[PDB]
Amino acid sequence: SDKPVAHVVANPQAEGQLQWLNRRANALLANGVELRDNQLVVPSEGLYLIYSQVLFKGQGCPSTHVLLTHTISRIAVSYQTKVNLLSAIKSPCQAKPWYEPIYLGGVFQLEKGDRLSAEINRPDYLDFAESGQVYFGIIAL
Amino acid sequence: SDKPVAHVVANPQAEGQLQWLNRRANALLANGVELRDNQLVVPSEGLYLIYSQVLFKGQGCPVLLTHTISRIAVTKVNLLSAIKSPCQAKPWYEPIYLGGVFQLEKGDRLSAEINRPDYLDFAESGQVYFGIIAL
Amino acid sequence: SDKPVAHVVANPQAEGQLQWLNRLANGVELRDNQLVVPSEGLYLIYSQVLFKGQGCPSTHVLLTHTISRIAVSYQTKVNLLSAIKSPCQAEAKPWYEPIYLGGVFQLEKGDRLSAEINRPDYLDFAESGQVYFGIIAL
Ligand SMILES: c1ccc(Cn2cnc3ccccc32)cc1
Ligand SMILES: c1ccc(Cn2cnc3ccccc32)cc1
Repeated sequence: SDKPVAHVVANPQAEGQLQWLNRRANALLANGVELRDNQLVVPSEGLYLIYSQVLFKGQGCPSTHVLLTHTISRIAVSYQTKVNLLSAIKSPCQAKPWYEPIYLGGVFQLEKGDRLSAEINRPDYLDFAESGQVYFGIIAL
Repeated sequence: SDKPVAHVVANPQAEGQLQWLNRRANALLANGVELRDNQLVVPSEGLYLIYSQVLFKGQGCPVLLTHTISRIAVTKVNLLSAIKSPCQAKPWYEPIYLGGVFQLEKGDRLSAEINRPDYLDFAESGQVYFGIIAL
Repeated sequence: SDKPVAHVVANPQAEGQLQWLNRLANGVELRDNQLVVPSEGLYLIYSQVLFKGQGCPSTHVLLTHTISRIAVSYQTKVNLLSAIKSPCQAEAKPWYEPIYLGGVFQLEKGDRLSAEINRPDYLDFAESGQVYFGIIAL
């Protein structure tokens, strides 16, 4: 004990970005995890549960189809290795509103100093109507 | 173990509601967590892993499905929320998952809610639950 | 002696099965494709499975994932956690559908937990950090 954990939420006031915040109520950084250049920094080696959710919302279907992506990536200290951990793609269009959440999660072996990022392609479709709809977090097992 | 924990399941005999049940097998409340007015009451300050799952089931497409966990510290403030559009007479199944690590205080009341209990699927045990685990 | 724990992963060479591979701490033994509880207590049970299909054959494509308890006292299979998914809602596009399961349960010495799927033909042994099963004693 005690286990490194983090749960960061998107800043709804940050236009055209997916900006992670830990300095708002119901968001945290604990036992060594850090938020640096919009990335979570792993404090110690071990098995981590990495999780993320983004809610996309559009107002109808415009010309052809829109692609929505959400990716979690890991940049390591050794060899500055840039690996891609979890990724998902969605085509919401096939004027009434649509809602498309993207979930990303898994158990990974991480090392001290690994920097994890949770990114999207279209921040214009990001939904911040209410709180708790878009978050990113890691839990040490 | 001294760690406060809870794993509550939906009552399949509750009409048009998502009613959490604790003492109805494989479900529990431990080390101070109490189930009051369909809310889990946090017994002590600390880091908690909050989790939830709801399974929605419809028969064809005639619709928005939502599932929210909210905190009321000692008006609800959403911790975790998700929205799903299952319709874009074959049946559809749509699970909604909610979870994360939160800093909670003694007396905080957590609720796990849905907008349409008519689409809720509890035909099988283990298909709709809500719990908290102290870290 | 400290805290029984386990994290198993699907065997990528076992085609047509969800076979859990070992390498399991402080007594949590994977005995018959099942995790065997070594002592009484509160356990956090977790699981994930990734499904992948090549297109849509019909809307009758049902995907399930279930964690079951076979209690050492009664000896009957009961669902602890379960979830169902309908991935199918021309040049067929591949689809990916993960299923997540987890919770805190009171388990007894000898209890056997299994993590099963209905269609192993749709299982995607490619992501790895995505098809797993584990328990952590609290
Ligand atoms: C406890 C309750 C539920 C869960 C659900 N869960 C299982 N693997 C996951 C990966 C990412 C996010 C959630 C995940 C885990 C632990
Ligand atoms: C992916 C899958 C599930 C989720 C939401 N989620 C449900 N149980 C969880 C337990 C721990 C963390 C996240 C969890 C988010 C992203």
